[PDB]
Amino acid sequence: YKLICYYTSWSQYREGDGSCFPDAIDPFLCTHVIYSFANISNNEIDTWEWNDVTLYDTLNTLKNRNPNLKTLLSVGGWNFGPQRFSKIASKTQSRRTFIKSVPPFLRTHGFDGLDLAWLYPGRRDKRHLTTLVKEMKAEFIREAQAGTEQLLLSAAVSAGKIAIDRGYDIAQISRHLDFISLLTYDFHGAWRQTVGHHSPLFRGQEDASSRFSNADYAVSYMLRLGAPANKLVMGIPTFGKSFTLASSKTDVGAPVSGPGIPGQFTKEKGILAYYEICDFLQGATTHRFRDQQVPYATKGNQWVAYDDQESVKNKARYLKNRQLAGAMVWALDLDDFRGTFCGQNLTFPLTSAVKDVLARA
Ligand SMILES: *[C@@H]1O[C@H](CO)[C@@H](O[C@@H]2O[C@H](CO)[C@@H](O)[C@H](O)[C@H]2NC(C)=O)[C@H](O)[C@H]1NC(C)=O
Repeated sequence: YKLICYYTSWSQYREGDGSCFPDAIDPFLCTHVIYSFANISNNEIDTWEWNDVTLYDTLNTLKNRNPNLKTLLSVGGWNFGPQRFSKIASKTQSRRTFIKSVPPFLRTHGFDGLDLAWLYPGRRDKRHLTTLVKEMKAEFIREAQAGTEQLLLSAAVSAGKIAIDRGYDIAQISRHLDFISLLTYDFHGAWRQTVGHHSPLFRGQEDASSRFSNADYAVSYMLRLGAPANKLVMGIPTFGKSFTLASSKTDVGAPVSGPGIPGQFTKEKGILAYYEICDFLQGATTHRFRDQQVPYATKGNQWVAYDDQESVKNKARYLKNRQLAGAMVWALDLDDFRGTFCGQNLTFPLTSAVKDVLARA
C-alpha cells in the first residue's frame, strides 16, 4: 500500500513549535513525500520560496536513511492561478517548453517525480490537461533511456462530481499517471451559511441533496469513470475546518456567520491544524456523525469539523476493502509532528494511525 504525504513550504514560517522543516519528517513514516508548491516562470518549473533549494536538499537527505523513500515535487497549488495553468497548457509552444524543463530540474534537486496540482481545470481545459499529462509522461519515458530510473508522474484531482465531469478525462489520464490522489476533504466549507463536515466517509441517510459529497461516492464514481483501483489514492486530512456559530444551535443545519477564528499557529481563518484541535478540545463538547463516521467539536461560538485517530483508521480500512492503491495525507505539518500537543508523546498520530491500518491487510 502507498502512503503519500504532502509537506508544505510555507509551514517553516509558523511561530514557535508550529514551525516545521522537512528535518522533522520521519523517513519511515510515508512511502512517498511530496514537496508542495513549485512555481512556473518563463514557462519553466521553478522554485517558490527563497530557501527552497535548501529545503529540497534537507528533504531529499531523508533518502539517506530510507533508500526506499520516494519524493515528488508538486506544481501548482491554490495560490497558483489556474488561469496560469490554463494558458501554459493551451499552447503547444508554452506547454512543450514547460515539459522539457521538468526532468533536468527534478534531477538537479533530487526528486523522483512530478505531482500536478492544477486546482481545477474548467470545461475548456479538459482537453489540454489530457495533452499535458500525455506529453509529460512521454517525455519522462524518453528521459529514462539515459539509464536513470523513470520519473514518476502524479496528479491531485478534485473529489467533487461536478468538478470531475467538468475538467477531467479520467479514463485517458489514468493510463499515463502513476497514481491519482483524490481530494476527498473539501465537501463543505464556509461558502454555505450552514455547519457541515468537509470529509465525511458516507452519505448520511439524513440529508440527500449532495448525496455526491462524501468520500464513498467520489471513489465509486472514479472507479466507474475508468480509473483503475490500483492507481487511486484516497485523501485523508490532518486539519479541520472551523466555523463561527450564528446562534446557540450546534447540531446538523446550525446557522453560520463565517469561518472560525484563526489558530494561534496556523493563523488562517477557517482552518485548524490537528495539533491546534488537540488543544481546542480541552473544554469542548465532542460529537460524532454516526452515519458519516466523522467527529466535530464545539466550545463557545466555535464549531470544528475534524478527523481523529478513529475516523482516520476507518477511512484507511475503507480504502483497504475497496482495494485502492493507498492513502494520501494532506500536510504532515498539520499533524502533531512534534507529538507534544495531543496527550500521548506520539509523533504524527494521525498519519501513524493510517500507516498502522495499512500495515495490515
Ligand atoms: C512565480 O512566477 C511568476 C512568473 O514569473 C511570478 O509573477 C510575476 O511578477 C513579476 C515580477 O515580480 C511581474 O512582473 C509579473 O506580473 C508576475 N506574473 C505573475 C504570473 O504573477 C511570481 O512572482 C512567482 N511567484 C513566486 C512566489 O516566486
